[PDB]
Amino acid sequence: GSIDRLIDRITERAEDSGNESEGDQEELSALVERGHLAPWDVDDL
Repeated sequence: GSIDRLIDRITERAEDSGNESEGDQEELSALVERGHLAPWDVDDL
């Protein structure tokens, strides 16, 4: 997902702290780019 993770940088603002603040777009995107739904926890990478 070269383009999938691309958003990660566009939404990084979320994982930059957690996600519960701007998790509007990634709400579904993070579901694609990421399957662990733990971009902040990153406990599955």
